[PDB]
Amino acid sequence: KVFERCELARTLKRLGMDGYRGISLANWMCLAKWESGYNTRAANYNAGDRSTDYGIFQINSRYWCNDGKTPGAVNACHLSCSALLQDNIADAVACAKRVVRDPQGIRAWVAWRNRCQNRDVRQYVQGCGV
Ligand code: NA
Repeated sequence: KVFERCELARTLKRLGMDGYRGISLANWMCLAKWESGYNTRAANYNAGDRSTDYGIFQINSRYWCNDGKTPGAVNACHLSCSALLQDNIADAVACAKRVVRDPQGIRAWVAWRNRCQNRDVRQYVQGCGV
């Protein structure tokens, strides 16, 4: 599923992401925007280390979900990576919350540092009623 901007913003707020571990909704929106373009079925293989990024938040198989083919991997979210490819983003959100519970927080995703950190992220939620 490819979410429309405001539709996703309202969905994320209802799922309790606004201010989770100090992360504003606009930051989560910026992250999903640059990671997948608000697309839940995106799965990108990383030829370099044999891991794959899954779903709307592009969560990595080496540490967060199990896909069985990633060497020396753990499954901190206790989910099959297939769960992160559903149109219903409840599981992806639960796992995203888990990721940020670690010391790095939102910085765990390099795309956030490149495209969201220290920028005006207001545009991602403007006019969405959240
Ligand atoms: Na894994």
